[PDB]
Amino acid sequence: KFKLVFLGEQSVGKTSLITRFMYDSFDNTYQATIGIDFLSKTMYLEDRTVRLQLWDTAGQERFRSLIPSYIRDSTVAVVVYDITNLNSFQQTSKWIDDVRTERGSDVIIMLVGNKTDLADKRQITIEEGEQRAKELSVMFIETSAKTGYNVKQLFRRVASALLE
Ligand SMILES: Nc1nc2c(ncn2[C@@H]2O[C@H](COP(=O)(O)OP(=O)(O)O)[C@@H](O)[C@H]2O)c(=O)[nH]1
Ligand SMILES: [Mg+2]
Repeated sequence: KFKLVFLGEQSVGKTSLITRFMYDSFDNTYQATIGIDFLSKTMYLEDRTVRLQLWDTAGQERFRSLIPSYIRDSTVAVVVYDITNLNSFQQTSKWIDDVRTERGSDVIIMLVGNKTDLADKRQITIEEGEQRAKELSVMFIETSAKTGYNVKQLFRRVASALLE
């Protein structure tokens, strides 16, 4: 089962990463997510096809109580932060804890540093993100939904982990 849940503070880029993968497009305008939405996409990898189910969650504190149910049901948790926002990175500990609380070790977690295109506003180094992922035993990658940088690789890697 290939069910991915996207977690992270508001404005880090969860929706944009999903949209970039789904339709290979990006919108600079912000469109806050309401509740939890579901999207599906079949992708290719390792001589086969995999049906991915994506669950985009809203970071607003008022939708918080609806997330645990989705996390429990997901085989992959993509925890996203904004490389230019220190708070968003610090908050990944909250999200990862929520995931572990629901799935323990029976889950694939990918920590994502998004918005790498905003290099002149970077607050978290790539090494700091890599080390945080290593210490928490989760996977790591940096992306830019805006340019598309590493977005397909993000999904390729999580799907590969699932097939393994
Ligand atoms: N520069 C830049 N902006 C981004 C990137 N990803 C998302 N954004 C912008 O950041 C804002 C929030 O994006 P959104 O996908 O709604 O984030 P979400 O709240 O986590 O779902 C929007 O204005 C996006 O256009 C990125 O990689 N680079
Ligand atoms: Mg969103």
